[PDB]
Amino acid sequence: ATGQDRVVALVDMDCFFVQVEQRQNPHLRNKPCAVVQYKSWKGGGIIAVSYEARAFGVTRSMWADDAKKLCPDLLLAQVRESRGKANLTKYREASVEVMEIMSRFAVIERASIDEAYVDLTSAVQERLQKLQGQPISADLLPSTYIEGLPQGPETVQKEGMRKQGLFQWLDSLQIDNLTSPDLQLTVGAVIVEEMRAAIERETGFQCSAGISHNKVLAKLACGLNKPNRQTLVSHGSVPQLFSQMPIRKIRSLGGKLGASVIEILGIEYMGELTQFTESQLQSHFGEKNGSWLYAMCRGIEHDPVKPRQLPKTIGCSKNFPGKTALATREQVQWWLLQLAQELEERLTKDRNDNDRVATQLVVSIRVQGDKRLSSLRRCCALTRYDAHKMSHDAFTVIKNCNTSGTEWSPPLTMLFLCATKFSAS
DNA sequence: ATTATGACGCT
DNA sequence: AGCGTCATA
Repeated sequence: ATGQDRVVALVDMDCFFVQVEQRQNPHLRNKPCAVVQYKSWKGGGIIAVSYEARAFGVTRSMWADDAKKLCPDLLLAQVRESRGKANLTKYREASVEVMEIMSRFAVIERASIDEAYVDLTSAVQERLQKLQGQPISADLLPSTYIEGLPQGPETVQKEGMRKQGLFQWLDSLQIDNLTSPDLQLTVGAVIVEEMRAAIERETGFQCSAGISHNKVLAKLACGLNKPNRQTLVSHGSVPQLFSQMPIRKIRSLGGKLGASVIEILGIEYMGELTQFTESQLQSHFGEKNGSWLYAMCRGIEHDPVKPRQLPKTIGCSKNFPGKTALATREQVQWWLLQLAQELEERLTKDRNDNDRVATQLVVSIRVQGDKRLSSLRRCCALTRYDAHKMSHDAFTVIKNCNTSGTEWSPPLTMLFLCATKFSAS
């Protein structure tokens, strides 16, 4: 297998939280704007940045006071705050709208609130059967980029480059110089064009997509041309694409594994991995990672698009950084309640909409001076969707953690509640 | 003082 | 059951 068996798309809503605020407030449209939460500490922390604002150098995880220095005209939208914490309901609801529309076209895996994987293999077959011996016009692919094209001999403008590359691709399909998987990708891209058109018409939200044979290539493809554009990445484009592609760019290699691959093997780019035998890769990085790397540097990935549109867990948390770390038993109880109260509302909605019930409650807390996200995880049975019950049980489970008092030590930097193990209802 | 959520793999 | 990795709004 050349890993050309499937057609897979990754769709990413461009600066999704910004878009949601821009649809609601027309004033923010087509302007440098960012979404922040909690204005009191340094203007608030930016979590979403429009493309107009990015040009000024405004980035995520930046303090709003700092972003205003780069972009004096930056407009800000504030995350809804409920019970003393961030409330993301508006963005979760908008996300559902998008997911439902995507559902009509093909089978979808929800990757995050803003992005989803699409398995288009069956859909492209139908289209290939439905439309037989029919040439694919350039007009059907108005925002599609073919990676690696144009090649050889109005290039100076970006849109000129796009069309010329598209024409070369199409002419080669037309002529029969392009393989059946290349045709499958193209039809896949046609469908993604329509899916994206349906999303914008019906929600007003724009998005970018990558089309390829697996999830990793599709995701890489998606980021090549943004915003509001889609990029086809063929099996043939992979060698040139990987040759100058930093290892950290590939999904799952952005962390410690990727760094160890670079450090151990002494390589910079993804394509350099082809030198090494599978056994060599497995020896260094383990059987599972080795096998995965051997195939992936050749553009082959087998992870399936899971038929899942609903989150597997439902959770809420609040950090209590630095001085605000919780020191009294009463403080700890109160926030657990606030956390439990938001959770109950979300769980009941979930039950009515999605015909399922969570059976387990997980408590995660973090203590002062700990590098790790979570210092401790602990679980209890979840039998009633009741805030007072859930909050009280959560406390019962973690009360032993306290070193000595009714003071609590070490002070809590984080409280986390997660509903898990859903069952059909 | 990146904040709040996620999905997984390992053991 | 509990911990660590990776990811993005």
